[PDB]
Amino acid sequence: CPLMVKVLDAVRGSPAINVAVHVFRKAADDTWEPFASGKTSESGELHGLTTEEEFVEGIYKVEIDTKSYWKALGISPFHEHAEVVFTANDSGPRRYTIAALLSPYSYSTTAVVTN
Amino acid sequence: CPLMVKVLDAVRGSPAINVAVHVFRKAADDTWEPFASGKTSESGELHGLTTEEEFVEGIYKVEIDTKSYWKALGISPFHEHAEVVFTANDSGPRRYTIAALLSPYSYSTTAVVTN
Amino acid sequence: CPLMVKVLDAVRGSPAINVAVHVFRKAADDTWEPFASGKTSESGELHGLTTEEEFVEGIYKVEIDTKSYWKALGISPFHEHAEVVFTANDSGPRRYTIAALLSPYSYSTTAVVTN
Amino acid sequence: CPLMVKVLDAVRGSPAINVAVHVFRKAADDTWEPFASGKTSESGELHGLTTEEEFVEGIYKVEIDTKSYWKALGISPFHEHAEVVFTANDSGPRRYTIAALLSPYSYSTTAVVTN
Repeated sequence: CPLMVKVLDAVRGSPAINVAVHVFRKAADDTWEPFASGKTSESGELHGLTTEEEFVEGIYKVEIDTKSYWKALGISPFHEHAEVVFTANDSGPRRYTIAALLSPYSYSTTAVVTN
Repeated sequence: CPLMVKVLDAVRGSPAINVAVHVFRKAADDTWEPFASGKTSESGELHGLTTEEEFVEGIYKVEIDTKSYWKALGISPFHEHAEVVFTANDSGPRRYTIAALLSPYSYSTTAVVTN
Repeated sequence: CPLMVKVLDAVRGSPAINVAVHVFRKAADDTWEPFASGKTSESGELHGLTTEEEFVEGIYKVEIDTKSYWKALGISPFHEHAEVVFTANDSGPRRYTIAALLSPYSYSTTAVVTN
Repeated sequence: CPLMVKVLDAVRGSPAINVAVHVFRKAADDTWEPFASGKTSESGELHGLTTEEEFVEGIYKVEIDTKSYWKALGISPFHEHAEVVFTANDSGPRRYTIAALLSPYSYSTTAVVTN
């Protein structure tokens, strides 16, 4: 599992459950091609997005659908999504965890890169 | 200015100077139409992006492009490119400050909304 | 002011107003000796804590006490109390801005050091 | 394991390895009593600090010795430590993870509280 997303909720002090995540890959013509998607589990984690074979070198965009998440919990948030763009596997294959910490008017996204 | 953007370097503890900022507004036909752009000043702030007249209700995107900033200072590499997407002015005109805190493998962003 | 403290509410996207701030300086005999204190203004900032004359080299601690702020507005509960410890002026006098971003189960702090 | 600490390094995009952590508990006389300590492992995690029996209701302080960490890696950081104070188990026993994200001039500490 070379690409994983983990989401925490700073209001509840909990994993962020059932948050939708959409991943895109930049195509040769500089448009965004859909690459993978899913929703976080009870642990706030989303596994199984891709395989080592398909997760080739490139520029990737991870979008975390935070607005829908907060609204469902009764909170009006600021952002539509949390988003981060990064280049992956340009020094060879690595495992990436995108760790997101969410508040209604703020977030952080961190890439934890191993192997 | 109803929209201000501030960029900070979390490695050096400094304003990030001469960082390119691009703002977009979402059209019907879900395409991001260019809205404003500029570069951060000595204080890491970018003022005068727009006016109250033109900054109407909508979904906006702020992209922080750091390449020229880190090349010039000679510093490493912020692999995480920030894109901050939000609805503005849906409850009336407000003053928005969008702050971005940059690290090589992370960024944080906060919105302060006044008035 | 060579030391400024700024407090933001990450749930509301607002300055945290009337937050009590206590600053200490570390003595020989590892005891924190009181140095300065005040409450944040409308802008969430606290200016005039000290002067360049008195703000000499040392280890300082900034404690952000939020109890009165959240009781008055009636808001939930920031269970994480912030304590920010740092050496100041060891490379000559600088201007320090200590920012704290508060959530119920998290906080973030950043230092911007100029001159 | 009711109290765990996990530390990430935003410069390296990695777990923060061999970071010292000191935990204190507020005594009846309002002084800080040493409670537990240890160092993070290769995963950036520190387990085994305490037991459910000994981790009673109270006010706890977690200190993460970040200065020593950064200096060892060749980076001059701003803070002496990252520190967070919180009340634990006042609604009954819970499991706490203190998730810390570190940059040289900024950090965040989040309490993830389960059970």
